[PDB]
Amino acid sequence: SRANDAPIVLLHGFTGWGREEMFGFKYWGGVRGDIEQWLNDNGYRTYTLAVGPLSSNWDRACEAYAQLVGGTVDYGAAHAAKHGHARFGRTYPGLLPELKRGGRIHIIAHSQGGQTARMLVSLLENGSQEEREYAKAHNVSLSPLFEGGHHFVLSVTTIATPHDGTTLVNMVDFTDRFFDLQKCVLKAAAVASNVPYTSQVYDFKLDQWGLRRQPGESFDQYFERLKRSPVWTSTDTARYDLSVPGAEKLNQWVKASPNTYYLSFATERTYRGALTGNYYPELGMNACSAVVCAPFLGSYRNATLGIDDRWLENDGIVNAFSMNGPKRGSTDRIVPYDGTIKKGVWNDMGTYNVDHLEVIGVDPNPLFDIRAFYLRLAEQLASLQPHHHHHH
Ligand SMILES: [Ca+2]
Ligand SMILES: [Zn+2]
Repeated sequence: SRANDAPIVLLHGFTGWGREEMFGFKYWGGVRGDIEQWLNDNGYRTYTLAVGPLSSNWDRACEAYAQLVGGTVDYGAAHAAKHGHARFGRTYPGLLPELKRGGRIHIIAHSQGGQTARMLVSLLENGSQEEREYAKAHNVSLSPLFEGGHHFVLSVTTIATPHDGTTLVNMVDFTDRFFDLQKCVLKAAAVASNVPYTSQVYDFKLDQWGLRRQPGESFDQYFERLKRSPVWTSTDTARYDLSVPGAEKLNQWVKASPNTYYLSFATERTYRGALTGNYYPELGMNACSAVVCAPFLGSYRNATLGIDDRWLENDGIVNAFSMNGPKRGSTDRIVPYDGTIKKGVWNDMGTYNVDHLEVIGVDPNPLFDIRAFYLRLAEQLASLQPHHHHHH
């Protein structure tokens, strides 16, 4: 039963778009419907964030903050200078000005959005020492995000998040395959990749890098430029953060806040082979991942990198072992759900038999009751005690 009235905020991964994009086909619901609308209809106030799908977690966090409380995106002077991109980005009206007045939110994140959510909490709570110092030494202005002391976030829920990275990035042809994946999702939305749509359709939001699809350019063409751009070749990217080494680095500073509840959901859509020990995609797996991605993930080992048999089970895009919470380079604690949701630790909700895209409804799965999944989750979030009392 309801203990809090915090609104829910939905957040996407390396693919994602606003409610008005993709001609209305939702990331959060896809072919199954509109998850936000369902929650809202059931009495759970819910909103959706849209940030750069290919941008670093940092960039996304800055975008999220500003999208939340309003204003112009501020990536941090130190950060901007270090990576060679703009300091300021786009301007937002603010979905929830209530945040600057004591309110709190629950964040439900998918895929890489889980890393973003964590980072946001971290920055909100602790700010950035580096940014503070840079401001002081150079006399530049400083975003409140980097000051610390903000407590918006009551909880963070992650679904199919590569907390420890994903070995998908180790594919020799990762670059091409990754963009083919973006092409696949466009396909799911009935959007062609070889057509120069004059309407935006899918805004990658690369204002900091000064990149945008030009007139006369199709997605295929656009992706070819992107592949050669700083959003693909620099360390300040989703590409990097998505890697095992990158996730590890992020984990070294992005810690669980003791004042926030964390829930983790893992996904899998594979079966083990008895002779090989490898994992193979199940029947029903989205066509975007079944042919090349899943098999790679289910067979890729790397001793020096620390990738062993535990990493093989996957949901087609991410290794299931990476989803229960940050482990590599992390001090965070992870406890298996036992009926009690604990604060300031990762409550491992278990593993669900659904693939990376099925879980958000981008790919169909009649056996998966998506509406009930999200409503059950929402119910659980609403039951969280903003202050738990200590007892026997
Ligand atoms: Ca399916
Ligand atoms: Zn950046």
